[PDB]
Amino acid sequence: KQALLEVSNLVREFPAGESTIQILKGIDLTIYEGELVAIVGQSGSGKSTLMNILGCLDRPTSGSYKVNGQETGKLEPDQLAQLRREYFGFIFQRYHLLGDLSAEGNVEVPAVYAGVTPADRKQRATALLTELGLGTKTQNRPSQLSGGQQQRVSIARALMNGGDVILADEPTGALDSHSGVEVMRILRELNAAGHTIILVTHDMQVAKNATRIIEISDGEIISDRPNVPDQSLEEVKSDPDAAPAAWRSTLDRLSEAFQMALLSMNAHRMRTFLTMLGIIIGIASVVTVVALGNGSQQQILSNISSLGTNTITVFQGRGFGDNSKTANFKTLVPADADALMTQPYVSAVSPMVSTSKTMRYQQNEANATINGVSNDYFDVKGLVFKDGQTFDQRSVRDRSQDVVIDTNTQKQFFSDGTNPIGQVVLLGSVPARIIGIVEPQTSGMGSDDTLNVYMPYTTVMSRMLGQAHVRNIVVRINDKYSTSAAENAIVNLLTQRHGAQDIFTMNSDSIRQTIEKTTSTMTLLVSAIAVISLVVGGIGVMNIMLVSVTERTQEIGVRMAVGARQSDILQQFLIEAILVCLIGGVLGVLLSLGLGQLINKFAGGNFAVAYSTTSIVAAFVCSTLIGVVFGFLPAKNAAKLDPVAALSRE
Amino acid sequence: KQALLEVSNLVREFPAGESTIQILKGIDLTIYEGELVAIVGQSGSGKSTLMNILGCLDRPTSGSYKVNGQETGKLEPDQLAQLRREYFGFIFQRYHLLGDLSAEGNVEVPAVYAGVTPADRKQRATALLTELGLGTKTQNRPSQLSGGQQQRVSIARALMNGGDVILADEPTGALDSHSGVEVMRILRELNAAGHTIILVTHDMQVAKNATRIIEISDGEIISDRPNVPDQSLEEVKSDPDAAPAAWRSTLDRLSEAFQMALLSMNAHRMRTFLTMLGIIIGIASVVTVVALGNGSQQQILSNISSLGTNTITVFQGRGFGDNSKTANFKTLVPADADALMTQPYVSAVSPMVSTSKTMRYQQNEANATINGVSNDYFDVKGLVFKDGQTFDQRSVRDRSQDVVIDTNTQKQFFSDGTNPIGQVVLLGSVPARIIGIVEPQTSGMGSDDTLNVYMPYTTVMSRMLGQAHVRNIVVRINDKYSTSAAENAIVNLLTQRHGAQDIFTMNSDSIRQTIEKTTSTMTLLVSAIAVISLVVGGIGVMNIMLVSVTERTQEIGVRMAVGARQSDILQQFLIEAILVCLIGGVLGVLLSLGLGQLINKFAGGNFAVAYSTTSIVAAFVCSTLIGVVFGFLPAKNAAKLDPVAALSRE
Repeated sequence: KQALLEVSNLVREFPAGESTIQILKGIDLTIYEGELVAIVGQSGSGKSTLMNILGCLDRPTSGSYKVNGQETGKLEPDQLAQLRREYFGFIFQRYHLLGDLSAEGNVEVPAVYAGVTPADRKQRATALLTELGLGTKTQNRPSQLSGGQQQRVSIARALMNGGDVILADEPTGALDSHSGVEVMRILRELNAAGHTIILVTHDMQVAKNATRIIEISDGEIISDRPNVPDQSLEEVKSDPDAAPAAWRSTLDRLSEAFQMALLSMNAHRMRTFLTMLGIIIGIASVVTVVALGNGSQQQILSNISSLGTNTITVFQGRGFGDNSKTANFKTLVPADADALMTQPYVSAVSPMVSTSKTMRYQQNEANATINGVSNDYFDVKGLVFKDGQTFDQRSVRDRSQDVVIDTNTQKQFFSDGTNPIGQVVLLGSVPARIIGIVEPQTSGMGSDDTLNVYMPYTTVMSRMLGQAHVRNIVVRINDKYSTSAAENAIVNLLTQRHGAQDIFTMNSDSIRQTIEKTTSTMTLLVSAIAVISLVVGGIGVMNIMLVSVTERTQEIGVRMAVGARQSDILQQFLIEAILVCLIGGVLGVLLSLGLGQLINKFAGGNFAVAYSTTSIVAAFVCSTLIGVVFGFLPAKNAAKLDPVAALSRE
Repeated sequence: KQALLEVSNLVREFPAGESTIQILKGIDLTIYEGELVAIVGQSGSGKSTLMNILGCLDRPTSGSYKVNGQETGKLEPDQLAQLRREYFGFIFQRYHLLGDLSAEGNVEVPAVYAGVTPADRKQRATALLTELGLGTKTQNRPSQLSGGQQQRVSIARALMNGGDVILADEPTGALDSHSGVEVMRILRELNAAGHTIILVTHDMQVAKNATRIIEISDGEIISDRPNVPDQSLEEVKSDPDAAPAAWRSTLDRLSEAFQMALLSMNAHRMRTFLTMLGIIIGIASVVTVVALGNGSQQQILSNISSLGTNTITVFQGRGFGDNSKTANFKTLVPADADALMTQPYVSAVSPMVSTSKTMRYQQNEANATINGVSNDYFDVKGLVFKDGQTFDQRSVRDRSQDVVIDTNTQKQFFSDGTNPIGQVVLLGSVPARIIGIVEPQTSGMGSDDTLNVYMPYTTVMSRMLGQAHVRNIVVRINDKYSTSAAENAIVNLLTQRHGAQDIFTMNSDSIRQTIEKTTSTMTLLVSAIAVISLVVGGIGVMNIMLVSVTERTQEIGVRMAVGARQSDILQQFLIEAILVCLIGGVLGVLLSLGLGQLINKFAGGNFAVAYSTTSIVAAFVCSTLIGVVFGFLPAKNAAKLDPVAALSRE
């Protein structure tokens, strides 16, 4: 028949100085189930390398080691991990425990990396910890336990997956005489229950506890020989301790990884909040700058929407410097607008003049801008009437005091819901009857904020201003038929009619396009100086995750020796980085929101901030990608660690 | 007389569960110089607490401990540090060494904090390491040494400041039988030389190496008693080992802190380059943005530097057409300039007209801008003549073909060094003789470009263009009067002289002023989106330093135990952060430079980058301040650690 542990011709060469050295010189050994073995030797003998190979933490590399008939010489890390989970459990001199978890958690870890019900492993965990006398200390964390207590914890952990072969590296080397007697007694009782126990030690008095003492020096076994410890008379073995034993599952273990990362974040908070804080600052700056640019383009377009579509406007210079030069040198007259009206390219034309007067309705008064306009004006500027009607050509000609108001004026005087149409307000000293209401241009506030009122320009000029000239003339170019050449033919036409070239011309579509270009581009470059430099300046996640790997290299080694797959470590650290970046992106979004509603307070009427709902989705996605990226290299470096070198590193 | 170590009724309490517990009950001890003492007890007895107090790492809270007649009960941390450096040296179970330093360095550390010459301490370090058999291993790092070898290193370290009282925790607890005999024999040999040695242990077989065995349980000494070890005959001495005992020094401690921070940086490289890298990106982005803005303001001012200082320009005209229906409406005539000349506010006036023609000198062809101007023109635009003279009022009147050239045209045709004055080139079909050379408006060597040439405006209008009108008229404002009132009187004046308001005017000083305002504030905002978001988003230095304090807590404890002052730890980590920020702030400056010389290629004439030499100084200063700010909190957290808790944390 075949023994459990079958060692044939193990040669382990570790290279040193462009040459190889044999730490194991061709050892043959056979250990059957249930046997109590102490491998004893001095430092450099090869005892601990031999144990590493026995524990499937290392390969022969020349020879054969068969665990229950399975050769490990060619096996790959996850296969050796399988053998660890099924057959082996470990105990170390300094009794490595996870400072984050508790006793029950440390005990659970091996069950976690195997397939286990989270309820069931709580049952076995608390059960084993109770058998070993820690029942009251179940919830204690390693910093809260003594040396002996921690070593008993790691015993329970080794027994979680059944402890078929328990490998103890100098288990009493760290702790005192009493807890040493207890650890040794617990092991001997476990062997009495049938556990194969192999303890490696440099102390002969320690090796006395075994029934079989193998002695190793300079990579060869010099002695192996039966032994009966004398304390078997001391301990009659009264109180019995017997405790022997790609679709689907990656969901389950990935969930486990989520709680591993989550509780590890909860353990270390301050560092989570700082690394996360960089990303909060980053996403906040990104969304703040992008949304500020979007809202400022939107604002300055709706603020300049006072022009309209396909509208060429015609101005004058000053012509002042005296009040005689007013009636002299102001040459733009409504006759010019009438002339423009008969042109083939003009769909609509209006003159315009304005004055500020006190608008009174009943007891309420206010200050309003009164705009003398043609009845065509609402067509050219593109205003749509909420309720009423415009004037007529008849009413423009007859100097009607019919008046049109905008939504803001309705809000001012008629807040009662009383229909303003038909109501007679007074503008200055001139009464007016409201024939219509207009919904204005702007999206948000803007600069208006101002009460607009429209009367026929004839009535404003004659009844109010007392002037023969027009402030400016707006035209809607029909068909968009040579929209630029219309402006040119307009200046040619009025320059003929005037004595000289008296008139400035302003193209609305070109002004809008220029504003959109400049705002869009500068929002792009400023937002790049935010995004690229900041979020890319959030590499610190990578750095802190690298230092988190170097920190936990022992934790990683213990995880692997307890049966962690490389995939399991990688998923743990990727899920940690991903989760930190995701949550810190959510807080970056919220900081950007509240910060933006703060920036709406500031005096800029040109500055507004508009949050694109597809820049928020892009924010979450990009933050999570920062997690998956930086973010990656440490999560892979951890899973690629050598569990031997990882376990012994300090 | 009084013995070295005098303990009288020391009671050491710790709070447990909202109540106090006595770990040390009233203990009396007297240890004279030269005694070999083993304090032996089990875990919880109070033995290691008693040692901590003996080592001046902790205070009794009840009672007295006098080191050579000096009560430590009320002493402050730097005072206890003094006593450590003067009297004590330490040895720990796991033989704590600094993985960064070598054997010689670890041995030096106590001498380092004791104010010793690096030459002298190198001698004593190598001497002690040779005495203990490490002479060949002198340069090895702890990772390169065996357990016994490392413990021998820490022995030499304890002997550095003289090892009057050597306090050993379990010295053999980590290491095997042979190296145990070696370490323990070395101790007995040191006591033979007169070293007071106190070794605390949980193992009686270890305690028997001492001549005096004190035994302690539940905070009291149950036994104290002489002992003669049997190994005194087994150890015969063939090699007696006897090695017993203003403005200045703060600069020394800063030098040491600089050296060790530097070597620690050299130890961990990837961490350093990543931590820096954020600040390299940050400083690069700030200096790039500010220098881009300064250079773009520099260009957009030099692009509008085609105007003068205190220079009002007068334009007109848009549409094409006939000689009748267009040229009749061109009202700018040199007569307008003559009228302006007699005004009190006008220092100089020139009209201006331009045409592009092919300039030929000998075999060279080129294309030049030909500017009809008044002889006053160089006065108003502020051009200075490199060599020759301007025209005369007679030559302007007489349609002279005398011509003035700028530096660029000289560079083109006369690159032979041939004096251009007197030479006859031809402009188009019109020959001209050069009477003068002008140094242009350029700020920088990329602004100027095109070849300017100036003839009297009369000659250009009549001989070339065939037009009666002037493209525009430039006016320099005398008295340095109000340029706005100048515009007002100019527009009134030419508006009266013309039929109507025919003329547009540009104020040069106001345009320049506006460009400077908007560019400056704009770049301040964008550079704030760099700095505020980036360098402040470079908190990660603080985080890495903070976890670097965590990882080094044992290193910090050992340093304090060898005599480190809190100030010394503070200087170490604060100087580390400072150097991390400064180095890489310089690399951020260099990255910004190279990026700027990249942007000088790929960018147009509006984008240029000009690096202010007072923005680089500000870069170094600000980076170092980021060090002194963010690095501080960790550097303080390290210096405030309890050496007891720091040593036993893991």
